Amino acid sequence: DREALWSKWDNASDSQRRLAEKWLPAVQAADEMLNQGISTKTAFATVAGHYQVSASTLRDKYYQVQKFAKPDWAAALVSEFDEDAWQFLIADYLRPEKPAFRKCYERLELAAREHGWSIPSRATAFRRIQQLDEAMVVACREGEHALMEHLDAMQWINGDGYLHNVFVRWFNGDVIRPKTWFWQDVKTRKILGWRCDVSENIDSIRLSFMDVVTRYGIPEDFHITIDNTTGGAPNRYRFKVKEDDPKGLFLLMGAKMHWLEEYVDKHPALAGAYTGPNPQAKPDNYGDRAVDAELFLKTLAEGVAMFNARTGRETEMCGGKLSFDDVFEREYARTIVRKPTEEQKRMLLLPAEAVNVSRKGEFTLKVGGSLKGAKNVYYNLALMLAGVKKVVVRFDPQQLHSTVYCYTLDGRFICEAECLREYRRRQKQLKSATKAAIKAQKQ
Amino acid sequence: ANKWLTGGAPNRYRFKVKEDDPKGLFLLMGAKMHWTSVVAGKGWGQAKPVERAFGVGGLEEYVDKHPALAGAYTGPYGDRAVDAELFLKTLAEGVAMFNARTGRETEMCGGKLSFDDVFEREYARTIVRKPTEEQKRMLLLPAEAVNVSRKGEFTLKVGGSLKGAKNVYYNLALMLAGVKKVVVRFDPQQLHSTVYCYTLDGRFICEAECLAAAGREYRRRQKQLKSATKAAIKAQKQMDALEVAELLP
DNA sequence: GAAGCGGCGCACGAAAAACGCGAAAGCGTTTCACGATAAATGCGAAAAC
Repeated sequence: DREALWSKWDNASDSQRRLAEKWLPAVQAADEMLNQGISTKTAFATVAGHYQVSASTLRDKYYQVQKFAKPDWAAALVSEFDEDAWQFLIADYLRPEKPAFRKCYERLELAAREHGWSIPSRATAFRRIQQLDEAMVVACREGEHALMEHLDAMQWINGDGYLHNVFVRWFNGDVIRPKTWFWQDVKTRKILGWRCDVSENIDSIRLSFMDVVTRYGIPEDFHITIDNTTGGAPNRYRFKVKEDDPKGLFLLMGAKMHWLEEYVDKHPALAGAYTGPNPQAKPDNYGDRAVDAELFLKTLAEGVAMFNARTGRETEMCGGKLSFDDVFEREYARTIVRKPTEEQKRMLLLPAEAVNVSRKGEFTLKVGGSLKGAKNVYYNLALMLAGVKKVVVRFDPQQLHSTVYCYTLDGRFICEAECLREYRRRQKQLKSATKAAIKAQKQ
Repeated sequence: ANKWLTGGAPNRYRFKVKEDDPKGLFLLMGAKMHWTSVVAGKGWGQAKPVERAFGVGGLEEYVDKHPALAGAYTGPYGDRAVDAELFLKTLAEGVAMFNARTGRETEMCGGKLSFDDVFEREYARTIVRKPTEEQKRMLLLPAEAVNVSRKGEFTLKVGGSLKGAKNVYYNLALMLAGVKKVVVRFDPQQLHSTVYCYTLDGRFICEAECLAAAGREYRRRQKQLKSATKAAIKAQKQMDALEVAELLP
């Protein structure tokens, strides 16, 4: 078997291979002289004469390589210690603690002393630690497991969210860190739409999508991706909105569902609000520094515009020359899209949590929050004329004073109905009664 | 053959190629090299044939003058130059046709057979040996040492005479043992698929592969996730249990 | 303002492949003997001219 021999040739150093290379023409030339029947003496004297080599060495090596085939002649020319201590050390390093090697080793020395174990050299120990596995380190921290056709413009869009590090004073006066959801065209990388709000919830996604399909339309083959590899909650309209299934609406749009920090967060105008990744940051300065919602949102819109308009984008489509806007304007004109009807757009208007319907076929929504306070009562004959107890109300905040649309709890449209700080005081009082009691318990 | 006896620029492939010495390699394969038209001590005649048509020149009829390349043929344009793939296909077919051509007037063919016929006949009457993997890999060109990341991947920036691309290669043996730098052996024609990694002192380590769609790729993704979680528990239990049982204090 | 852990480079020593000197055995071609047989030469006698 020439496998072990050739692996020995292979594993040899460059210097060793060079040595074999140097020794090969001398052995081969020698073979020629003997074939001619030249005296061994004259042949070796001649080779040792022309080539600087010991005649005896050449002779000996020739006989050694004689038994080997000629193509392989080159390849021819080329810790006992206590397992308990070793196990103890390995056991120690693999702990999530992951102590320093030299110190863990010293501890091991103490244990070895107590048990009388014969330990190997620190260098040997660590060497063997390297020899263990890439997987073992992960075994200690569970780390690696945490890592592990033609596309038209508008054909495939990706949705992503972003939590801002900038403090903004919102429309309701509260100072918060806004969260914005963005829709991006996968091919051209152009941002097609966005919506910003006080927290992460479906509304910003839904409405940014609405912005995207209203502005650019709905393609005939529509793919949407949100990599997850429901929001709702009370009551910005004083009535709760909403536990639903957005999923159905997306599938209905004819969409197949799949599962700037420099421009916004780092813009000069917000410098008092953005703190930066500062581990130590004084909280005493910031209540005054929080920027206005209008300024933040304007800076955001301009940041998006500048991100899209930025040339020198290194992508296939831009070829290091054009901007996302250029390639989007170019490719969008080569795709076939359809505009959404008024009805479709209205079906996307916001869902209110189920309200009770009386025997008379009327129900109530207590309007408030960002809208003018009022207790709206809606009515229709179809509500009293068939089976219903609870009903989901779909509405446009701007049209609450006139027409809403009632749906059954399972989603079937029934008919439309015509129209015939509050809880924050409790929230604040609760806050004070917390803080005072908390300080009193701390002391 | 003077110009053929000289290696081009070490960066003709963009990334640097290590300089070596071919004569030794030929001699090592068990080949006796000659630089003249005859073999001394043998009555075998000359290397080059007297009939031009029986030699390399005989291919000009099949290649350079083939109808598909006629527009780019200049004889012994920026719009006319033909594609590399078309030229090389025409070349391969020209070689195939040159070899398969019957009526060859040589002793062996006797005015009847083709070069292919007589070669198939005589080759079966000769004693040859197949080359082992080491021999075959040693003829590949050597690239200067490239860095290997913790993930066991390294990069080669393809360019020069080859189509530009930034090739990234990978293997598990690279992350699984001791290595920082590695020498890459390759065939320019096979850079897009398989290369062979050697240690800086010349030891072969392993070979590396160049790294509706999203879903099948997803299948292979998970399929490769589970085996990684599999070899995790395997390498665990052998060096674990009793050790972990002793650690308690 | 201070110190420790990690990583890398230099030296020692020892075992395993090695090198130069031989040397004998394997082995081929040659060796010498020794002896016996023929055959080539020695002598004489008898017949022949």
